[PDB]
Amino acid sequence: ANKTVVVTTILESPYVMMKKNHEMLEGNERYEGYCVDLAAEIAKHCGFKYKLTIVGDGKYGARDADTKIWNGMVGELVYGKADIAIAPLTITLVREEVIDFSKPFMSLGISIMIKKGTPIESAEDLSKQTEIAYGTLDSGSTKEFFRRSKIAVFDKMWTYMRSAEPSVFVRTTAEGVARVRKSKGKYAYLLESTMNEYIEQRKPCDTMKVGGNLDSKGYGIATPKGSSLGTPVNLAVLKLSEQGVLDKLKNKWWYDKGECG
Amino acid sequence: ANKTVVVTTILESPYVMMKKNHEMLEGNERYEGYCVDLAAEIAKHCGFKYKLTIVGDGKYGARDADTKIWNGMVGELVYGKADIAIAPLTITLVREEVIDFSKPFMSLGISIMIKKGTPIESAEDLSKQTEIAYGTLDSGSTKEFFRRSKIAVFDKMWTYMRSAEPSVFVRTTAEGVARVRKSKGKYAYLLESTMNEYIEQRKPCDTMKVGGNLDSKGYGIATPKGSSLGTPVNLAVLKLSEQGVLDKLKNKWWYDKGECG
Ligand SMILES: CCNCc1cn(CC(=O)Nc2sc3c(c2C(N)=O)CCCC3)nc1C(F)(F)F
Ligand SMILES: N[C@@H](CCC(=O)O)C(=O)O
Ligand SMILES: N[C@@H](CCC(=O)O)C(=O)O
Repeated sequence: ANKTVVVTTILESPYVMMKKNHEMLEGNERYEGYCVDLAAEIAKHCGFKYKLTIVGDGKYGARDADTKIWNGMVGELVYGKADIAIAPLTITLVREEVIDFSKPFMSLGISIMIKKGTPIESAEDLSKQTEIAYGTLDSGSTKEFFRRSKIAVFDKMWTYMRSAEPSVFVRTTAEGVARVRKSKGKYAYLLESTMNEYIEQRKPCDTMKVGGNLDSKGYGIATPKGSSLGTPVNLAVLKLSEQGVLDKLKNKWWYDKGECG
Repeated sequence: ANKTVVVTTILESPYVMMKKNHEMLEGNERYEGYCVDLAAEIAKHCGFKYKLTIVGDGKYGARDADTKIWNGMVGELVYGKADIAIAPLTITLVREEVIDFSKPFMSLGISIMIKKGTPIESAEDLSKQTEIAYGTLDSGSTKEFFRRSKIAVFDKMWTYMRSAEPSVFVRTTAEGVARVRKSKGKYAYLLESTMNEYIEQRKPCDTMKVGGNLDSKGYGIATPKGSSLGTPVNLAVLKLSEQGVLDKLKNKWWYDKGECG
């Protein structure tokens, strides 16, 4: 019998953002963004009621090599704290084994963010020099991509990054963006193209995406392995895609939100 | 107990192509291309033996509105003639209901092919004029996209296309490409970006992709609903993606095959 779905998500612009007057608001009304709108459309199309909740540790999901314990939104699904994750959650082999993922609702690749005027055009450029530091988010698919890569240029990037001092790794996207902005061109941030493209068009308009994408992948809606929600959630994603709704929401939250001309 | 997998596919460059000396060859050796190489890697990674076979009717898959019968590669899976489809087979809602699809191994969008010098930059351009004819492949996801679209510009394109005389629809990609080349700029062909991008770089180098993509989707490996092959095939796709193998094969069959500079 039908009950209220607990949705795990993460504060990540423009996907889930606190409204500025959130202290004045209750429940799902506290939040706005692409994944908030998507949650509403999916809920509507699968006939369910839901509660948005921000993941407590503020992480996406990785497994600890010692304890084998999952953190982040992945751990919330794995250990039964949440029924579904609606977020910019990257589809990976390691995750697909422990949770179910819908077909992708958005595509992306790993990309490079620089302070405007930084003399770097590509990951090759980054790997061949030392003056400009570079790093990635902690507990995410981007860090794992570099850690497990056996491709020469990325292997070389990873060997640098893992022992660089001070740490090149950051805990949130906001913190990586802040570091690019405040490091006067001496730090480049490796992040997903979708996030990069949003920030590029936000004030103070001082960052830039450079070079091709390093890989090719997608975000999926994630459910615990074998949940009854998996099948209808997947069909809702395909239907919304085909109805043009996913493209409408991308325009709403990227193009319409552009503050840089 | 483990037996030889029947793989359904379609002749579509650069995915599956007859080797020029195919009369001299037997079995899987008759064929080359991206999907031939992918079939070999997936077979290797799931521990199975396989037989490549070209779909008899030469179609992708649509359901007849009268009889409700599926044709093409989709029908081969649905009616049990094949065990798996390894091809440029687009993930759609209607198909996902009757077959299982792996996560996407390649991304694409609907795009516009013109003879070089054709005064058309976009689907809006196409929809606002009459001198230049335009159409799509029969029995495919592109025709259905336009047929079912309620988006103004594509609705308008579809109303034209469905009653245009002579027919704007073609039976194979080769035939749509031939029509662009031989119609002196008076026909534009609507096809998937991946196919477009390949042809653009092939002699006689007289076509061109123009405008943004009309939509966003992917190709998946397809199995009959509930096949034991679904789960290991999906994990092989993610692993190959992550190992960089899918990117290596894209370069092999697109960039390395470029004859246009
Ligand atoms: C129904 C919404 N359609 C969006 C969509 C976008 N794609 C393609 C895509 O997002 N690309 C992905 S995602 C991804 C991979 C790849 C790839 N190699 O191209 C490899 C590893 C696993 C995750 N496909 C679709 C859709 F949903 F039709 F299938
Ligand atoms: N979307 C990523 C987080 C961002 C990143 O790693 O760059 C994940 O699911 O882990
Ligand atoms: N890949 C398409 C065929 C090509 C097209 O429709 O443009 C399909 O699966 O139907």
